[PDB]
Amino acid sequence: EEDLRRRLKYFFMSPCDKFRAKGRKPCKLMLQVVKILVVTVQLILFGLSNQLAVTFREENTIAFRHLFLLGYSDGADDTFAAYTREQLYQAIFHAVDQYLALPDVSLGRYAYVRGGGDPWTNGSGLALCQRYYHRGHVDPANDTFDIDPMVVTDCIQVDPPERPPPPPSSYKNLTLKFHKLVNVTIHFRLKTINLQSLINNEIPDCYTFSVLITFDNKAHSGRIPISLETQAHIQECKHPSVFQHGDNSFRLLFDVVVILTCSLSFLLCARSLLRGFLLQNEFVGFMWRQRGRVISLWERLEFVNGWYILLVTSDVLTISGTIMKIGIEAKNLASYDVCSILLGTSTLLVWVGVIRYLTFFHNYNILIATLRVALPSVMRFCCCVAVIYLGYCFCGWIVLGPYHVKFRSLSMVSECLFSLINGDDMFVTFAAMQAQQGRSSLVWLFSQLYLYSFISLFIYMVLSLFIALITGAYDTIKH
Amino acid sequence: EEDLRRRLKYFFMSPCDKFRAKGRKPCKLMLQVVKILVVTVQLILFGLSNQLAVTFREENTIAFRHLFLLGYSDGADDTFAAYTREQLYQAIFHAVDQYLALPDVSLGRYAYVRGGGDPWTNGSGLALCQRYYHRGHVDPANDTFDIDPMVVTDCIQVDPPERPPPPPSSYKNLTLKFHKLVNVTIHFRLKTINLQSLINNEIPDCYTFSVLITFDNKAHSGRIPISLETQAHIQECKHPSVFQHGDNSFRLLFDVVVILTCSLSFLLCARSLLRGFLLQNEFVGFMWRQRGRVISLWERLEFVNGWYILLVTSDVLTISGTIMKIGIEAKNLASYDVCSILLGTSTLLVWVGVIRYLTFFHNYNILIATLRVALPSVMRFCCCVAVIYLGYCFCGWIVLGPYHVKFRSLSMVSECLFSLINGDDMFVTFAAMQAQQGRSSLVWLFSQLYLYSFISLFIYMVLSLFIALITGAYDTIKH
Amino acid sequence: EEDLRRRLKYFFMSPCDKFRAKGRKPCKLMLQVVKILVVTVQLILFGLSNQLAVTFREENTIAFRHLFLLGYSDGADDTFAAYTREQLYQAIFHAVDQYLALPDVSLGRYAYVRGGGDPWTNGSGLALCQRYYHRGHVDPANDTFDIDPMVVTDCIQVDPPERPPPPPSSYKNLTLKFHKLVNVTIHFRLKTINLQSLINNEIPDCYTFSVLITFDNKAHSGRIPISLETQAHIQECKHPSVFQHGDNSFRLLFDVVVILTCSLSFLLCARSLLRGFLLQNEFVGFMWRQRGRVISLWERLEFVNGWYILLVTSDVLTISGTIMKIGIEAKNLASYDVCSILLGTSTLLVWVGVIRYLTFFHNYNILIATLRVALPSVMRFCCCVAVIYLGYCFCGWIVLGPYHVKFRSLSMVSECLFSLINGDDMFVTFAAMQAQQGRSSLVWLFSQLYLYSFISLFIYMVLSLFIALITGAYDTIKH
Amino acid sequence: EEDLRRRLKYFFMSPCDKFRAKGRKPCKLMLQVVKILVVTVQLILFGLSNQLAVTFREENTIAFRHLFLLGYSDGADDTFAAYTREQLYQAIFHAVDQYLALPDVSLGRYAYVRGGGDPWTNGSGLALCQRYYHRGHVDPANDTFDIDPMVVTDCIQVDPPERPPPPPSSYKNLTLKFHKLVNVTIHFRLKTINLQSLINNEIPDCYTFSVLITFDNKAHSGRIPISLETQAHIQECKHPSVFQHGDNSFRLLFDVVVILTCSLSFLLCARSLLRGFLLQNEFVGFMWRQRGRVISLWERLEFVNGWYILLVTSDVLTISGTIMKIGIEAKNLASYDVCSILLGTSTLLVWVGVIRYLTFFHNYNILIATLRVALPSVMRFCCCVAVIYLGYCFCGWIVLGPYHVKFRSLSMVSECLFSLINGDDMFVTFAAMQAQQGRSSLVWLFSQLYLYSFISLFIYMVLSLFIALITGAYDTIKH
Ligand SMILES: C[C@H]1CC(C)(C)N(C(=O)CN2C(=O)c3ccccc3C2=O)c2ccccc21
Ligand SMILES: C[C@H]1CC(C)(C)N(C(=O)CN2C(=O)c3ccccc3C2=O)c2ccccc21
Ligand SMILES: C[C@H]1CC(C)(C)N(C(=O)CN2C(=O)c3ccccc3C2=O)c2ccccc21
Ligand SMILES: C[C@H]1CC(C)(C)N(C(=O)CN2C(=O)c3ccccc3C2=O)c2ccccc21
Repeated sequence: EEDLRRRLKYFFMSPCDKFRAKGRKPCKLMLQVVKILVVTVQLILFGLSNQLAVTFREENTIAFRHLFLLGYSDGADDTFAAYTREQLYQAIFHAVDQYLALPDVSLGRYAYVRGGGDPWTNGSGLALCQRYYHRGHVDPANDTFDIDPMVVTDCIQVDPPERPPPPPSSYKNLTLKFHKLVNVTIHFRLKTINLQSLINNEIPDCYTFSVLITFDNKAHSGRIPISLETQAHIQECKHPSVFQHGDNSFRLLFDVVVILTCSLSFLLCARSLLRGFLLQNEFVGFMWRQRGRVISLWERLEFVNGWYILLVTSDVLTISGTIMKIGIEAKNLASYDVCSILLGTSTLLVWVGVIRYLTFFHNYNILIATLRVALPSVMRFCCCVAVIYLGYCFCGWIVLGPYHVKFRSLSMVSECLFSLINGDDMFVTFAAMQAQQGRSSLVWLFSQLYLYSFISLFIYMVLSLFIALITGAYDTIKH
Repeated sequence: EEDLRRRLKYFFMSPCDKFRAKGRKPCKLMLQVVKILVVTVQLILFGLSNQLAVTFREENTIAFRHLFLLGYSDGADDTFAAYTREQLYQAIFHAVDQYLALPDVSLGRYAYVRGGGDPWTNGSGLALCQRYYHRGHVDPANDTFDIDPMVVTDCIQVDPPERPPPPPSSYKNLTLKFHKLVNVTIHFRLKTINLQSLINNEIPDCYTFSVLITFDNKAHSGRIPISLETQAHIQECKHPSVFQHGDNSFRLLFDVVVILTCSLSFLLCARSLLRGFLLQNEFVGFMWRQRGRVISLWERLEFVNGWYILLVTSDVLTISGTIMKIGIEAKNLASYDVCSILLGTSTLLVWVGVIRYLTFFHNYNILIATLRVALPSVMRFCCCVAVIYLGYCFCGWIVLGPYHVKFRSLSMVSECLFSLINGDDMFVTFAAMQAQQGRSSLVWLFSQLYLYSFISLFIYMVLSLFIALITGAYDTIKH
Repeated sequence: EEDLRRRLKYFFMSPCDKFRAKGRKPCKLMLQVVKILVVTVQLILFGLSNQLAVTFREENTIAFRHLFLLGYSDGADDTFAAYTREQLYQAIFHAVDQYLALPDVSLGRYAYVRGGGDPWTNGSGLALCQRYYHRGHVDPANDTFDIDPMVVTDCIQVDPPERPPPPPSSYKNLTLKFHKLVNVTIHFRLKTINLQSLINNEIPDCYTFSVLITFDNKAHSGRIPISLETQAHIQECKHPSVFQHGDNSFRLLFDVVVILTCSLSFLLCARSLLRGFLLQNEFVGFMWRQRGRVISLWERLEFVNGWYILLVTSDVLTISGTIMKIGIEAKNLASYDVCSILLGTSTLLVWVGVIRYLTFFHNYNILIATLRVALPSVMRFCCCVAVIYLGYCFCGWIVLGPYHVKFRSLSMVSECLFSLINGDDMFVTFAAMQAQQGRSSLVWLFSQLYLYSFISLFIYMVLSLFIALITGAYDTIKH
Repeated sequence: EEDLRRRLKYFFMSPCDKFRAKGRKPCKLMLQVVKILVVTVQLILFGLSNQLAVTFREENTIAFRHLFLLGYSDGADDTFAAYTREQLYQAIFHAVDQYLALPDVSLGRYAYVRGGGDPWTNGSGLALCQRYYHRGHVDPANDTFDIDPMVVTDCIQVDPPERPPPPPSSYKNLTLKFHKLVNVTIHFRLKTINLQSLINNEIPDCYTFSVLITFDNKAHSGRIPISLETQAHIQECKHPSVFQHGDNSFRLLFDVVVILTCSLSFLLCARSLLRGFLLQNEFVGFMWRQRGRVISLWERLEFVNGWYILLVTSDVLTISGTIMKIGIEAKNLASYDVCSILLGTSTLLVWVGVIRYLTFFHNYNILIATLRVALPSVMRFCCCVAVIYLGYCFCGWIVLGPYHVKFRSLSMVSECLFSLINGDDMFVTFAAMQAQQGRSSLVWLFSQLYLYSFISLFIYMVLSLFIALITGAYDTIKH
């Protein structure tokens, strides 16, 4: 072009040649490199306290299983059930016994709670609740049973005695009515003070676990799976100043620098997008003032650089992350999962920002941009393969999921089928069927035809096209 | 052609251009898309009740193992055997004890049965039966044992007492003759009322399990594998109307709509095949009335589009499915396995029907129809590879199957060999041999040569040709 | 050529065109197809009795472990050891106790033996033998221990009482000297009558197992691995005629037909090789009597057809197999392992004989003979890769084998490294190192560099060349 | 060139043609082949004694776990913890009991030690030490706990009585203060005489293990992982001459020959590098005395052959190895790990020296040197893929490592992610998430998106380029 060709060309040139010609020093360049190191150490420094929370929550859960389940070892979370009446009674009584004699037996430190919520009365702590049918008279031989699903909640409340008994039982009389039994649910919460947090030196981590011991009998199959689930609940409990002076200032000073580096890069990107709008206002130099080529103004949408849009997306996650971290570390906030996903995806997307920095010798972008050539065909190919995929996925879910371990949900089917097309647990899937060889042989004989067809189709007949697309894009890009 | 070129061409054109030119609105197009959603939700809605049946059957089996096997935990179904006389006695007596004291101990609800069948006399319920040799005098040292395989069936009948004993034992005297023992088989059936079926609200699921506890001693190897197998048997047992009004109408109204959608599509396909027969009656315009080209009438067989034939095949499975579902849900039918395979294969084949819908921009069919180009060569290549495959399959079955876990049947060999050529449990196969390194070292040394050769031949020397065929078809199709 | 061109060309033409032109009916063709079915059913019919022998031997071994090892369950063959003196004593005494009270407790039928061999005196049956040092005075604190490796064999003989005690102990006084102890070895043999062999109806299978219970203390590591090994020993023991009339004639009549079919094919191949020698006697028509081309007489070695040589090799295995089978089934022979390898390799090599039959449309041999084109380059490439392979194999054996499970022998290294280059147990190898992260961190840090380098080199940088060779041969063969 | 073209060309010619023309006999050639056999048998002969040390150390550790841990079986090293106060007490007392009654119970031979070090007083042997907080008053309900991390070390000393008690307890009074407990650490060392070393006949291996039984309670999670770690410590203890005459001379005579062969090859390589410097002194024949190509003197760096440089690097490891072996075998040195890595990498690098020998028919180097062509592009491609890799690696470490087994450290993440891109434990990673489906569903839903994206990106979209680079180099090299 005549007038603005210099500015047109200068926008798309590489940073070295752009810096060699005109403008200012590459301050934008360094802050991106600094961002990568700043956010990754932030990510890890968050990670130290992150896993400290999860290990504490989980190990407490593991500890609760070895107190309030009679005969549970570390192994068989599933396949831990009652098969006998007195044995289930013993399971239920063991939980209550160990709840009553908790501070005697336990290694940690678990304070009880008085009943504020709905499963508890004003005073109670442990509260085992029989979900059982309102109407019921089951007897397989003779007629008339008369059942309707109305769950009556027989809750038996009990709270423990403290170490000094004031001078100023019940659950031993418990009967379940096993023919009418939907389940038994032992609810109790335990407050604790997490003393693991003295590596980063934030002692105020006063947890409250919510133990749900569930004797689940939704099957009525003579087998009542016994399980123990915990919900945490975290806030402070009065202890300021003991050995906390530096870390409160340092970690505060670190994340504000992350915020500074991310905001400074976000501003410099905002300036880069600000340039984007002006070019659109040129309208391809009004067709060079010649009305030439008959331009359709669709490529004008694809014109603007996406790497900046990705960079901004990653920034938002970083800066949203750091405010979540300042909150969760030094204030009333409590959700590590969200902050971890945020800072993690932020670092994932930031580290791939180096690819943007890699445009030297005009040879990296031959290897990188083959995906930009392929993606059109890969998208179109992926549809038809996914179409077949969902067929096997929906088929194997309902047909094989009843009889087998790996297909119990569409998630697991979509995991298993995906692990199949690369080849892991490919024999184990067929090995699940060896139990079904002498029971529902049509399901066994179907599953062979299913698994052979599925992986023969995708590992050979379909993957090869996907390799041929990506290698075929590499064949075109190198010319 | 002159006259029917328009109709000739109009048949093979895509639905968009076909609709743009002449004919009617695309009602056929929408009903195929509706079919996909209608049949998949049908499939899943069947799936809810499907796994409810399998979980109930299986968990009851698991419950029976923990009652009627002395020392069985969830783990080691195989490798659960008696090794000692009194221990086997205890195993046999434990089953009978737990049968006698079943409604006391059990968590579920199991009603007994009176002896109608052949292993039971008129009154009996539990019936342990010694299969033992008629003639036998085995004694490895001294001469003359005189054995012939005539199994004498010493059955000891016993039925339990109900909770009210009328005012108006034996099996404790049991002796097996272990040198002559073929096996001991404890048969008993238990009736139950499946109360798990109140999610879909069909309470009438009155099962009758047939427990076969088998002390299998066909080996005479001082180890008698103890196992427990169950056959279900399902029908109703008198309870109409309690909370069943809507679901009886809704699920009935859903599958008839599936039948309507499948039949309407089947009719519209019948109209599409009806057009097929007319072209055949043209006979390639009697060679354009010129006798030109010398047409052989083989391509005339390949002329007609198969996607309709696949669509009809999938319809049949859907409509046969839904009538099986209406039957099994509402009215005395009982085979979930068949209906699941039917509706599942129906949905598998229906979902791949979207590929037929995908013919836009003339680019999907470049990726899809490479298989139609390749299949000629892939079929011809597959024969020679399968020929070699069966060699290793028949060889490894008889040679390695005695000594190892993965080759105990041609099915498992064909699974293992197939998992090998992609690479799963490839080390575990060699790891099975490490026991055989100090016993039958020729079998070990053979198996190395077998497994190396087999996977070196197929993963490298043979797979590469299959990749080259499919990629080679992709090389030809894109021109 | 002039005279013998017809015979020259007629030799190499396909069987269809060869039969169309001149000669006789294709009797050679059918007998090869018949051979495949005849030898495979032979193979399987041998296989029925083959695994019957192995299952009996192994299950008896499993039974011996559950009698003569105190606390052994099915699981942990390795990692079953004594750690305490009295516990080892109990282990040793349990074996002897259970040997003394064998026919009381056992389920099978085990007759004892009187001492003919070298570990037994004239009369003894069980004989526990302490291998311990002649000189020894070990005491880590103080000086002078004076040890030389001369194993003194303190054998304590004991044989059991029969059910009638004649009117006309010791091992309870046993002391091991654990500081001087090399091991304790309990030897005893048990005769049995294998009654599993009444499916094929050959009752005379009178086994004699040789139980070696070894308390191996070659380590002196405060842990003495307890293991039990068995050698079988099989011949008849006087019982002719009870229900044996047909099977003795049928199986005899089957293998002689296999011998007939193999010998007839071997003769017809001998006739095909007989033609081979005549052509050599033509000497390429003495250069057409023109001295043309300057022929070097190396291609004359490759001239003669190899498929016949393979066919003869496979025949020899079949016919050597069948005579081994006639022997082992109906005579004093006893080695299933050799016959299984023989008939198995025979069937493996026979089934690949169909490839020879597949030369139709001149298109199978384009897919098959690409290996004949590639093998020159594949051999040359394989050397350099194997050269690197043995480097990692010898390195990982001595360096990683001490610390890890998968590298304990060059066999296992060569299995593991080979399973690595396709990708199975690739994470488990790295997972073995996680124990060594806090002990010998240089070995851990070496093993990372080893396993990364090894599989990065072979899965990517080396396999790709092997794929490129085989695909590159396919690129050349199709022209 | 005119004058030195002969010497220029003669340097780069193959050994056969170089030997055919001028110079001396190929003594260099044979000694390289001899080196391969000499160093590999050295490597293995070292390996015999190498694993003898590791097996002894490890099996002793295994033995210590079965003495000084109450209820530990071989299985669950992790997931072996105390959950109850008295149970932990019993765990602690069991170690001390078994320490006091060690020579009674044990199978080996463990002499005690008197307290020289810092955890022991002048006389003590066993010394259990409570790491507990100086200040502490934790009580989740009520206010004011006042904790500072100052670990007070309450060590309770106790040494055992010898077999003669002289005519001229405490730890039973032990109390932990479990609310203030950081951990309990039982330290004791055991001297032993390794009698396993009489295969190579070096009896003087007098070990001293340092048992650290750690009741680690850094979590305060009501679960105190119990573990047992051992550090060895090896030197001689007075026993010269019993049956040691030959092996002392033979193994000495073997490694000096290795040193001779390596030094002779190192000298001959020094002569090969000596030739390298002369060519540099020619300065590309002063531009052929024509000033022609304007040569940049970078290719001047590349001229000297790398395989020689690698050969000398591998020599250094061999000769450093052998002196370490002479030392560790026949002198006061003690580090098998370093010598194993040294001789192992030496043999790894020596065996790949055969590739250097393989330059015959000018066809091996077409297959080998494709990596020298590819490495430029492979390096450049590897950067961008590693950039993405570290994104997933740092992301999955902190996000998934808390909740899962395979991501607990960046090492394990880098192992797991690498095993993913070939496809092993690809389903097991997704199977770890099935616990997290009902707890932190955002982490579960993130991990799906993570694992799908990561392996879909690398197994398909990225690996294909790496295959295309290596196959693309093979495409260029064959022309
Ligand atoms: C793995 C990547 C490449 C490609 C085309 C091979 N491909 C499939 O083969 C089928 N397929 C799914 O339908 C799908 C859905 C959710 C997770 C993973 C997958 C999955 O593996 C697919 C389909 C959808 C999205 C991504 C992909
Ligand atoms: C897996 C697909 C592709 C191909 C050619 C690689 N291929 C084999 O390599 C050998 N092969 C069998 O003989 C075979 C038989 C039954 C189930 C699976 C297989 C199996 O993997 C084969 C052979 C027959 C039918 C399908 C296939
Ligand atoms: C597996 C086949 C193909 C090829 C070239 C990839 N290849 C290797 O990569 C290295 N390699 C051995 O050194 C080797 C030795 C013994 C068993 C298996 C192998 C083994 O996998 C090799 C080497 C020798 C013989 C066969 C092969
Ligand atoms: C495995 C080889 C080939 C290649 C390019 C596929 N590649 C990766 O895909 C990513 N990658 C790492 O970042 C990496 C770092 C440390 C060990 C293993 C790996 C690893 O697999 C990589 C990256 C660095 C060094 C070697 C490699």
